[PDB]
Amino acid sequence: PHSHPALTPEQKKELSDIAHRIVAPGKGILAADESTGSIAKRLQSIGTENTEENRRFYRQLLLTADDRVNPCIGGVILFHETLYQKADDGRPFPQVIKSKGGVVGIKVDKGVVPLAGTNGETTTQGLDGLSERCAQYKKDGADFAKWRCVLKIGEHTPSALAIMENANVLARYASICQQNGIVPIVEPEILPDGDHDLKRCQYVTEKVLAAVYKALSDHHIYLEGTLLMPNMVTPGHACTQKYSHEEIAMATVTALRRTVPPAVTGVTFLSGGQSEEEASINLNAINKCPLLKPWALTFSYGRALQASALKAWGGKKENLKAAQEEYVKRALANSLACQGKYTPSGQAGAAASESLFISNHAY
Amino acid sequence: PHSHPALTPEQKKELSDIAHRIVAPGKGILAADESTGSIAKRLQSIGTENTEENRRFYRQLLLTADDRVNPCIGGVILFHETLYQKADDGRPFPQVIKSKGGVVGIKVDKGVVPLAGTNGETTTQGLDGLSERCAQYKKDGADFAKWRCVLKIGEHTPSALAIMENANVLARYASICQQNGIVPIVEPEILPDGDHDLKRCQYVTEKVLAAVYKALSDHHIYLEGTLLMPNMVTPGHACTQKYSHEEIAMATVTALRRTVPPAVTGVTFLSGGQSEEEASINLNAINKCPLLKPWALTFSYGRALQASALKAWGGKKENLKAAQEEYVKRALANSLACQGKYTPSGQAGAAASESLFISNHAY
Amino acid sequence: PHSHPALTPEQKKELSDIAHRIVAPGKGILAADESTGSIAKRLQSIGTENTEENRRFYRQLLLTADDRVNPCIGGVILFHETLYQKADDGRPFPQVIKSKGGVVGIKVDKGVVPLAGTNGETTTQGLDGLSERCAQYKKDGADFAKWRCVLKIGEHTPSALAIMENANVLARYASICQQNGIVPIVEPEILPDGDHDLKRCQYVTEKVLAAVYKALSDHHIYLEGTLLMPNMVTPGHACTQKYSHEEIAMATVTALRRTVPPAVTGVTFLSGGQSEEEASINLNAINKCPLLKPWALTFSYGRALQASALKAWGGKKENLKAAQEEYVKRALANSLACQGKYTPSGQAGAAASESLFISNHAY
Amino acid sequence: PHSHPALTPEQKKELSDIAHRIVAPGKGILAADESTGSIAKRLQSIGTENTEENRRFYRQLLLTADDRVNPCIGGVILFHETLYQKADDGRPFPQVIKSKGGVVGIKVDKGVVPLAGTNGETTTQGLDGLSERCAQYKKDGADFAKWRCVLKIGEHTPSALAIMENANVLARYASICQQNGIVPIVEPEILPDGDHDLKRCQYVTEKVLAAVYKALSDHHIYLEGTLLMPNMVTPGHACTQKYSHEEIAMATVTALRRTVPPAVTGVTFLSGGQSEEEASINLNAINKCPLLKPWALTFSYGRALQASALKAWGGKKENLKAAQEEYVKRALANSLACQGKYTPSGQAGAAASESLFISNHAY
Repeated sequence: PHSHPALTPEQKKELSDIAHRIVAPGKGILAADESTGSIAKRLQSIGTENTEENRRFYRQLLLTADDRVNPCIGGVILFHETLYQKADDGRPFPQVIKSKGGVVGIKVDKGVVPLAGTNGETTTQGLDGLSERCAQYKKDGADFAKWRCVLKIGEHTPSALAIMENANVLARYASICQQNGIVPIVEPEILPDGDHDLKRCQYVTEKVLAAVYKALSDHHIYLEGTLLMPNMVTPGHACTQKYSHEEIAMATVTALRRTVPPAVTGVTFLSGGQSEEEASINLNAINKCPLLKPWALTFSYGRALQASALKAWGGKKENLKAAQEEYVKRALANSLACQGKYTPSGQAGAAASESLFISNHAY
Repeated sequence: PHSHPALTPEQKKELSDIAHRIVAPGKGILAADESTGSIAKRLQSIGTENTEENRRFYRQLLLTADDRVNPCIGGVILFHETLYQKADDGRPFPQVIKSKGGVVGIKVDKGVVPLAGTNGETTTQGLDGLSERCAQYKKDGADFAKWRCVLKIGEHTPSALAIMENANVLARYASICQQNGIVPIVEPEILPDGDHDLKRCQYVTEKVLAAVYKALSDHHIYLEGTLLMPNMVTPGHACTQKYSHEEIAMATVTALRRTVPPAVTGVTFLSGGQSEEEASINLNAINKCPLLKPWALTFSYGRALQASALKAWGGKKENLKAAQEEYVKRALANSLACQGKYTPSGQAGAAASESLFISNHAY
Repeated sequence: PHSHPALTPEQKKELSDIAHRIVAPGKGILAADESTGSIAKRLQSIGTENTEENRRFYRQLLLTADDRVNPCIGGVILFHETLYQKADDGRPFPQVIKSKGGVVGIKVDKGVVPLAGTNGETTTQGLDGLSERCAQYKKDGADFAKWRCVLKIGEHTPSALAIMENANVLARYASICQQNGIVPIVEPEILPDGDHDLKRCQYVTEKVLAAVYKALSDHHIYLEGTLLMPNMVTPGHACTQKYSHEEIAMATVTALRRTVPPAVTGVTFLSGGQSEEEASINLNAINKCPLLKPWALTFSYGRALQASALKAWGGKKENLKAAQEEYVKRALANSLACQGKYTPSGQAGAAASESLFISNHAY
Repeated sequence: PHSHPALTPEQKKELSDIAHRIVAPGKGILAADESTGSIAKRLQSIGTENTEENRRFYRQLLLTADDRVNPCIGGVILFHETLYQKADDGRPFPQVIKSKGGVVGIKVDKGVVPLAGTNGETTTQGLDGLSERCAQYKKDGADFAKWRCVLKIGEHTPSALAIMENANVLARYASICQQNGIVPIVEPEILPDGDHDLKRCQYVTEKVLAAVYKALSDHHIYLEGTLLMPNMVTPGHACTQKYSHEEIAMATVTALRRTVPPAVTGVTFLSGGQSEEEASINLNAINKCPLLKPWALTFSYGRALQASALKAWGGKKENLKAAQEEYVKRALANSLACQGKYTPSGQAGAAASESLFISNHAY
């Protein structure tokens, strides 16, 4: 085939630099791009009514954590509303994040849509006018974006259709981002829903990723200016087989080594419905795996970095300092974790708390 | 692989019925879906200021044009603006069309966007919210839609990526439409620009169509509930070679016979920068080809059906009866053409166009 | 892309002529190309011992049937061995065949082989050295070839790998055949084994045949100069639900008209384990189905045209006449069948030999 | 997808072993797979009789070299002939190779063949009976095999077909090799022929490889049990611009990082028609490239290890001492190069490269 410089060296320079800053040694990502709706249940959980102000404040709470979080957070995925919201001190959220050493992020997908003829599978939308938006968001403070595609494992899923479609949508999305100076975090989120073993998930993960990487190659994407955001190869949420953090870690590292080429600046795993602690133990075990990992393996957590903070906050602004603490210890815990220097109080922190399924009540 | 009913028999029926109604023996499609910009330039030529009114009036002139066009026009491709405009008699445009026998359609795509890393190649956007749009358009009288894709022929074009991205994006649109009871008109538009000969165009057309259909198959698209709207295989507008009308017909039909499956209800050719007569005679010649054509080959002309009526209405309302008549004529001419019974034979005679390329001045 | 002619007008021409000769109105194909191991099975099934003479004679049994058979046999598929054998009169077998008005055929594949990582799926070999073998064959009076790919239905079959793999080998074999002046018969054989319903067999067929033509397109195969040899869309052999010939017919033609383009000269069906009568009644019904079929829908029968010939022969060289008459009857029956004018001398009447399963059914 | 185990843990482990030890620290591969044809030309260049004994001797010359070479060579690719040839002591070469710590290889493809409808493109055969050959070869000591696929660079080549075709064939042989305990070496040989520049050769390389790893993936190939034998990214042999060895290295490393996943044991580069010294120098700088290389980067040279050694043989059975030193010289030189420990030597001399040209010597 014939080359056609999609990006000039000048453009390629910036993309790679921005990519690195986010995943620099120890650094991670706080995914707080919860849409006004997905955050509604979060706010309701503690009794706080989903109001413009309540939202702004909670976003600020995490964002105003004292300087201890600085060496912990490399980037923060923001939501459109949040991006234009300001902190009490007059300074707008992106500027706040700026001063704290982190790269600002923004979500660009418009949600999921069903695929006719499939077993309830989906694809994601958000391309129409994405270039126009990227151009604006960039000028308004963001440098990296996030687009989420979902895939279900099951009896007949994922199908070749779901795989090939999403891979292609992510490529389109990626192509647009890089044209507007924005590092695209690609998110092939294979949901851990079902009673599938570790291998089954590993198989699917190796497959979905192998498709994604061929898609980006077709659409001429600058790999060193991207970041993968996959789910860890963990057993299906209803599996009756006991697995150790070393196994999920090994299976996750193998799958990535088999599909993600070394030119990918870094893999930012997300919490597969995992608890704050577990997420950290696993991330740590991943970084301790003897297998040569050519890329930065860090985090991009929403709940794992918020759960206790949102809880402590509990609407009571008096709790502000307490809530910010639960967040910072989590940030520190994970920053250590993404280096294999995290000690979960003696090598086994979160142990299996009454495994409802494996036990005997799942027979 | 395993089945998953994208469309129930009830839905399958409605789709094929609306499709055959449009391409009924003799009937054709009127394309009056010019964007406010495309119609603007058109109105400039006759000396008419581009306002919502003059557009509404122009669209009206064609719509309420005698009852003689009734057996000629099976459907009209409308524009968003026009779908909500009323005729002087306080009657909605989609209502005049239905009463006069035609099926109302609409343009849905939101235009073309550049694909990075290609030589000026493109793709088409419009998938965001297509379902919500098709559900409303459905409730408003429309029953079919149009999505145009552009594919330029050149040194290294069309490329694997442009052919694949466009093929796939068309297939997505068809899925959504059909889900909402709309019959999709697949439009893989290969531009007749360049000095490329006839055969080159016949090569790329087979290649484009072959891709397009595999994409429809993959997405579980009900072929019987669709229509193709390709250009006639013709030499580029800079070819210095003289081609007979019998040749255009043969290249076109051979290409379609080789790619389009029999189940495709009908092929509605577009004008392709051709004059009103030339379009009529080429459509006719195509229908007279000795080869077996398992689908209705008809017209879907915009310019080749409005050129004479348009210039015959330089804003002056008095030119009503006169202007509307040129339309009736072209409608009747093409109705004979889409049956192979159009008396105007030969090639030109006392008809011709800029022979500058097919002459010494192009050497 | 650049139009690179794979064949000249001369070569295109020859293949088209040959293909049309085989599928001419009323004419079908006698598949008499069993391997020494396949024919050996059939011999002991009637108490005959496998031998070159017994094979030669038996092949001669069919090949010399009275002249009422001439108008029925458009082509005969031979095995490598028989292509080189002579008749009792001294005339080489290809000569006798050519004297009755048929085109000579030769199987050119070297059997199926396993695809690793699949669920007992296969692919086919025989590609190595094709050009040289085909050339020899073409010279030795063989104008067309056959290549069998065996696909199969199960809860996870046929898988993408199997589908695109078998499809790609077909396009390769075809490419080589036409390059040497031999019209290739694409045999995408979906096994009738299993208890899948008609809906399942039809859904599969559409996906398979879709992949096959996209592939044939990629490899630059001249469709007009190729014949398809698919299985009739019927339910699985273990399927406990009985279907009417109209349904089998409907599903057969529907799937076909949805995937096979009109440019394909013919579709020579194979009777997957059907009795002599069934094969005829179904082929007859398929030819009476109201839907528009732009290609010849004939037969390419093996046991449907040999069950009684073998049975009546019984080894006795004296029973030859009864045996030839049996063959002639089925041929004449199918010559009509492929014209939808067959004499239903069935209604549950055709030699009851064996049914299904494996328990106590050696060979 | 659906996980159907292609290899057992035992097989996977064994393949990983065989592979890891071929590219072990400081080790490389000797290409002694010269078909009777290729080797014949090399012999004529020095004026020799192309006799089985001469071919046997010339190779015994390289195989029974002094132990200094033992640490440099991890494997030797042999032609079918040599695998069954014995050294003077009455011991087959496969054993003489195993004794010195090296692993014996074997060429299994039957050569290239043209692809109808392309611009001089080809594909490779050798799949028929490959499992049988692999099984036997595994019995004769051969632990790894080799399959060559040639890709050409031109105005419109390679084409999608060429890429997809070869990538799919390499993946076929890989699945079979691994199916018989043989570590396959996928050799995607992109020809150095042409005038294309460095950037162009790199673009193409990434594209080809990406397709090759997608194919391998679809085919369930166990990557860890395979090697990669590509050419170094270099400008066409007729290119006017001269590039620094750093540039060869840079484009080579960047290209491979972009398309070869970490899981691939190693890359064994080809001489590509370079001088013995240039091959060493280039390979040296490829290993000294500041970018992270998660895979062994060694050699798999033929003439770059045999050129001077062959010239220092002539045709008399005593120059053995001379010929051997040259082989050992080159093998030691490259052993250092594949670690970044190669002191770039000088020239100022005639050296020993290729055959005769317009340049005379006396007569």
